[PDB]
Amino acid sequence: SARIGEVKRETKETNVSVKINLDGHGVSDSSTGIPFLDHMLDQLASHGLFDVHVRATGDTHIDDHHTNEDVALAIGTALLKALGERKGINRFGDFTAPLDEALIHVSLDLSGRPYLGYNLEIPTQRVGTYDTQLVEHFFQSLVNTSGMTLHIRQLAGKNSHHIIEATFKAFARALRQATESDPRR
Amino acid sequence: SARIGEVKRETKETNVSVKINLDGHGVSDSSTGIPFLDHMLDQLASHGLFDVHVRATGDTHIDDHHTNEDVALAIGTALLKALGERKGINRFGDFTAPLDEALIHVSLDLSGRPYLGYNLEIPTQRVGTYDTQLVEHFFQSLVNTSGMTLHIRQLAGKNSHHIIEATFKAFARALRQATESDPRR
Amino acid sequence: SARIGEVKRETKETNVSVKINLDGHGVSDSSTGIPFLDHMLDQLASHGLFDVHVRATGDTHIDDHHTNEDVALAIGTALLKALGERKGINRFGDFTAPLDEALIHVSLDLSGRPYLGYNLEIPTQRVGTYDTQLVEHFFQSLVNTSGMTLHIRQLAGKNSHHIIEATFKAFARALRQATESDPRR
Amino acid sequence: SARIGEVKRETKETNVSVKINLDGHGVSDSSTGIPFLDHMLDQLASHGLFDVHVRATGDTHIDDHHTNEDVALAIGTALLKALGERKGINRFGDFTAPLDEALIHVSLDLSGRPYLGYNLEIPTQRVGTYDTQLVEHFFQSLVNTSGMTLHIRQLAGKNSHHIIEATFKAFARALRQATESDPRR
Amino acid sequence: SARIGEVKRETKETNVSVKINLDGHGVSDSSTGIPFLDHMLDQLASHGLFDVHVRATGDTHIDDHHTNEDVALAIGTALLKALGERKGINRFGDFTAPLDEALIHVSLDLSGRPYLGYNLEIPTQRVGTYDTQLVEHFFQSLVNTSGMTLHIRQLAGKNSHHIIEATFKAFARALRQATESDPRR
Amino acid sequence: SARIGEVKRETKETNVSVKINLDGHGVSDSSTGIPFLDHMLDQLASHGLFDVHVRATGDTHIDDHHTNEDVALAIGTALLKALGERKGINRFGDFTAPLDEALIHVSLDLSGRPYLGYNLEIPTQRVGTYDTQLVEHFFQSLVNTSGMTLHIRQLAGKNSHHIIEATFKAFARALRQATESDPRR
Ligand SMILES: [Mn+2]
Ligand SMILES: [Mn+2]
Ligand SMILES: [Mn+2]
Ligand SMILES: [Mn+2]
Ligand SMILES: [Mn+2]
Ligand SMILES: [Mn+2]
Ligand SMILES: [Mn+2]
Ligand SMILES: [Mn+2]
Ligand SMILES: [Mn+2]
Ligand SMILES: [Mn+2]
Ligand SMILES: [Mn+2]
Ligand SMILES: [Mn+2]
Ligand SMILES: [Mn+2]
Ligand code: NA
Ligand code: NA
Ligand code: NA
Ligand code: NA
Ligand code: NA
Ligand code: NA
Repeated sequence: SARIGEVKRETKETNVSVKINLDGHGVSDSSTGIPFLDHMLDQLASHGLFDVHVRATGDTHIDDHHTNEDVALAIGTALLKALGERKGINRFGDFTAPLDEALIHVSLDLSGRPYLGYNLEIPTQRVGTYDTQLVEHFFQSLVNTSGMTLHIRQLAGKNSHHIIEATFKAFARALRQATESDPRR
Repeated sequence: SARIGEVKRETKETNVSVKINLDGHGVSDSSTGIPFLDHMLDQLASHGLFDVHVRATGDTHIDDHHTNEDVALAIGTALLKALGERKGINRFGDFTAPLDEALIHVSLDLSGRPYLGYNLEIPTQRVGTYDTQLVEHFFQSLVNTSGMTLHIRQLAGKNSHHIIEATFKAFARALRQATESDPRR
Repeated sequence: SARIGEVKRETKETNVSVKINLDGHGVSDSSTGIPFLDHMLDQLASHGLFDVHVRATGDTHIDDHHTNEDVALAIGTALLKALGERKGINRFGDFTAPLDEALIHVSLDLSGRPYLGYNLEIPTQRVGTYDTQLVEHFFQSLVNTSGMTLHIRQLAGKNSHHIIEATFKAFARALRQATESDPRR
Repeated sequence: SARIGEVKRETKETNVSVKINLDGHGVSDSSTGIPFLDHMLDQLASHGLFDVHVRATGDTHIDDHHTNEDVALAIGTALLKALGERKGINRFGDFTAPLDEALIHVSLDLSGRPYLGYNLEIPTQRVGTYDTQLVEHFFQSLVNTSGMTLHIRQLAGKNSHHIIEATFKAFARALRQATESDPRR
Repeated sequence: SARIGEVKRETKETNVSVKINLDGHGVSDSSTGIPFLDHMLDQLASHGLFDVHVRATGDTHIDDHHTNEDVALAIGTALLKALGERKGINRFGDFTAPLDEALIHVSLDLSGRPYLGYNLEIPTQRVGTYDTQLVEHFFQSLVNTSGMTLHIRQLAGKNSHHIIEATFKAFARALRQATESDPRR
Repeated sequence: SARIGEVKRETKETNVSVKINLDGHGVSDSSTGIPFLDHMLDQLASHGLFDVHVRATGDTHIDDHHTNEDVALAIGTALLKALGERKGINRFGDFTAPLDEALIHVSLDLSGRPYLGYNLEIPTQRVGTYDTQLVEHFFQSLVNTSGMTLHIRQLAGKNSHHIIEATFKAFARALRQATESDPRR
């Protein structure tokens, strides 16, 4: 039976609905009001073979910060719920993905202890309309509600969109690994 | 009886109305034409337990500078009027507020001698559409019309929205302390 | 009615029982198998006016690490439970406590978002038999389950016991402030 | 019943009489033969809400050193006497006070163990006729007879009169906090 | 017989009309499609007492560059035409203007030989939607068609809007002096 | 006819009377209890062609600080009063004055927004009995009550009396310029 986590979260600032299938086929269906984040969430589905359904509405006239954070928090919680008792899984994931000149190493453990190690150096302040400080906030928030240990290490990269997208490819692949069944467990 | 200060400031550039209640319940009612400043004025009301009413429009087609300044000047005057003869109050306020990784120490004295000490280092140029140079200008202008001695010291912080918002939290709580009754005066 | 949180948690490594009263009288009843940690828990009770009850049976023949961690995790959860809906509280706490030459500033927010900022430099590796690396882990683990934003800043200090104990005094006092009723809320 | 400490002390060099009320109304009555010190003692009364009565005569034809020291020693003893058994008090005090561009953080504990941490950098040698080295000596001597743990930290300042006066404001306010009743003890 | 210069110039990128009266009363009537430039041209009128009429229709969907340049070229030519044979004028101008923290020294000679000396350091990339690289280009183009020797020296300044606007105030006042009659010539 | 501003102000520390005529003939009538300040106020009258009447008494046995500050505050208020609506004036003033080896550039704007930029480096602590820190405090306090934008820049100088006196000559001549009628307004 497919492992599915669903979360509805309403704050003063944002309304968020998430549904994630750990055992999906890469179905991407994300609409957050933040086009660059939607693009990254599509990468998450396609490279992780998760089914990702996200809806958010919020106060983007202020900036994208509150929406970014609330989506990430909800996603972490959805992952936690989908994982259930975590029986018979690999638990650890490790992958290095390129995107042209960018190269990003992600290592993670579905440990129940939140930690983010992050060293990206994104050389521009905006990719499209997306504030590049929000990348770290997205992963930190996801970590805090999922309880995962996550290390994100930039090995190479110059183009901001390549650095971020390569990070999502590596994260998706590492998370696929961690959530898959270990054949000897 | 509640201490309420009301100010109309009209310049070539901006039309401003402010009403502040020092003895409020955190009623937030601010519309400046600058969404991020509206968000910070909400934080002022919420964290300081002030009632804050602001209406402004101006030449935002140029940039946010003139409106940001005229709003700040009028708030400073409003505070001055609300304080009246300052009988029986703490006068001094001192608070350090975190917001995640950010940590800001604000110390103030309702002295009648304007001074701004400010050392924030905001690492991005825009939060949403808000020019981060305007944060210092907001506090300088407020100080100049209120006659407040104000020091703002950045102890930690990386996210620009966090640093600015922690500053308003700390300022609001320090100002609440300073405007409150001293039980021995 | 007093705000009391109780946690019983057993792992492969440790068997822990914690009960904390936020509205206590400083009743101290901590026995962890780690004498220096018991001394610090006593400081928490006495300086915070919490009633603190801790029992732990752990694998200290290996080292104190698993016991220290499991105690801290359970305390964080106990605090979370005791706080309930967090209605009407100060929420923020800020205190700087000396102990002779040592001086430690603690600032915290009962935010629901875990974060530890810690900069202690403890110049010796052992205080009695207690590994001084475990101080940071204690606070990190406590933050992670309580969901608090916590900043610990060393302003002065040379004696390791003084540095660590001053940190617990300042923490206890900042947490007492945060958990107390705000008379205007 | 008001907590009052009285000291008479005669040395080869000076004759000093001190009376301090911890529970006063800011009555300032200091005549030491050192006008700048009188001015600082007035600040201590007004900002601390102590009643301060001081008389000293001595060998100021030599310099102000012996008088300054003997006044400080007597005040320390007077505080210790007034404190009595220290039942039910806050014991710790912490305050940061501005005076224009100056900003001074004082932290203290009524511990019974004397310690002075002092880092003021006063950039002129005389304020009026008062030797600026005597500021440190005043606080050191006070600490030695009171048994106080006292930390004085300069955060900002350029004007010598401002730096010293802000220190006395912050000290008076921290000391008031420490000597006041803790409502839960 | 006011000295009036008029230029109508159309390129494949822009269509521009400028009319300047050296002997004006500050009448400001500038619409370029670049709101910040219009604000600066208003400053030129107000502080210089020129009558300034500008209209431009340009390709601002690309960026403000071609419009900014073509407006500046046309203003330079209009000044040249207005000056005519330059009989009896001061010819040199020199003014230092503050705007809050900003302080800008402008020195010019209506010499017939184009030169721009410019050392502004504008610390942000955008003021509103206005690219701050365009300030130097405005003055360079103006110099090139007018044939003036112009030095712009930043003595102080932190806020980009203040730096640029002070530059325009100082330029306008220096140009007013240079274009005015020398009573002895 | 003549623009005259009068201010009487008494505090616990000082008693001050100021009368200034902006349209004077350099009548000098200053007695502050601080002989070097008297001499500088004489320079203000003679170089500015202001009529300057000042009387002050106060606690100079403590030091000259309170007197210096209260005189400057009163002067600033008196200038503000005398200026009235500020109709038809130059508003800006700019002058560089030598005194032997000293050279001081003063630039100011009668703007309504207080700002002091000050970089004097006065190499001795006392000129006669006058504490050289008081020069800066004089100008800061004057700016604060007058609402002027004032920049004081040391270009050269070694002798402390010369540096200070040149500053007052330049300030006086700049203020004369700013307060004089613009013949085209
Ligand atoms: Mn956030
Ligand atoms: Mn892409
Ligand atoms: Mn401005
Ligand atoms: Mn926010
Ligand atoms: Mn282990
Ligand atoms: Mn561990
Ligand atoms: Mn101990
Ligand atoms: Mn001695
Ligand atoms: Mn004083
Ligand atoms: Mn082009
Ligand atoms: Mn070009
Ligand atoms: Mn402007
Ligand atoms: Mn002062
Ligand atoms: Na398996
Ligand atoms: Na009161
Ligand atoms: Na409450
Ligand atoms: Na008590
Ligand atoms: Na002429
Ligand atoms: Na005029």
